[PDB]
Amino acid sequence: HHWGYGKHNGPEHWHKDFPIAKGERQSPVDIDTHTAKYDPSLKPLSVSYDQATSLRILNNGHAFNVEFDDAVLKGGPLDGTYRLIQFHFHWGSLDGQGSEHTVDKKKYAAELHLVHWNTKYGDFGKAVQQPDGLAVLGIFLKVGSAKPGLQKVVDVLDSIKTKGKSADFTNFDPRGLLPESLDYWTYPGSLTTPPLLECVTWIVLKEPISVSSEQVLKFRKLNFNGEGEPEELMVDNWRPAQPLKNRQIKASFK
Ligand SMILES: COc1cccc(CN2CCc3cc(OS(N)(=O)=O)c(OC)cc3C2)c1
Ligand SMILES: [Zn+2]
Ligand SMILES: [Zn+2]
Repeated sequence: HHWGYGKHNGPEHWHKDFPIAKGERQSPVDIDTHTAKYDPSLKPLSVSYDQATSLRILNNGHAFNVEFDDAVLKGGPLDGTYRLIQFHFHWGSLDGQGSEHTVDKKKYAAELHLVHWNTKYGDFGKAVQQPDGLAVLGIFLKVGSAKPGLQKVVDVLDSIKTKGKSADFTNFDPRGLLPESLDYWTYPGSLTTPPLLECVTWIVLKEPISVSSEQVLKFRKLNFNGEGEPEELMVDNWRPAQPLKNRQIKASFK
């Protein structure tokens, strides 16, 4: 019985193996624009991805991720430097849902997560045990014009349809996944999948990227299951918004 997104192993069940699921700084959250506070101490985000070295893409039975040779994220709300280790997405069974964070309860079609670990901890495994161990950059996807920087990703999905499948994915530039503006919201939170560790500074961009219906449809062709098994379509791999508790969401923009 391995965690998943289904009726019998989904987000409502996770707390039984991972009690921190009911913790004080869980993610994602709804971003309420009536209450999110502008904060002048917040610097512009520094995204330095020109030296990013992608390695492979893998269907892990939950999502797909692109792994990097650990590119740096710094500035913004962060002290010191964070290394890019991987990215992945969460998405829906229809365009009207799929994101993890929401904005005034609005769900986007998907959400991109660029995962970075704090270099002061030496490696990812040590970083996740610290409250400031990770910085995840979250970017909403809406349906509109195609995002050319995403094309390499969606085109490769046919070759990694089922759990365990991987493909070479060298020379992918994550800079092609960013919107124009780096205006952001930020709050202290957690990983949104088991083990749900409370080790993340969340940085969620205000501006969504536009992807085409054709592109996002390709996400929905992936399988949760392995080859030669009952077909379980990979859709709705998102955790709902969690209690904000005693936290404050700050905005970098007025
Ligand atoms: C330990 O080195 C790794 C290198 C590449 C991929 C991984 C797997 N892991 C990294 C961090 C992470 C973190 C995640 O939490 S999230 N949604 O970004 O808050 C996650 O949920 C979908 C998945 C993963 C995948 C580990
Ligand atoms: Zn798994
Ligand atoms: Zn994620």
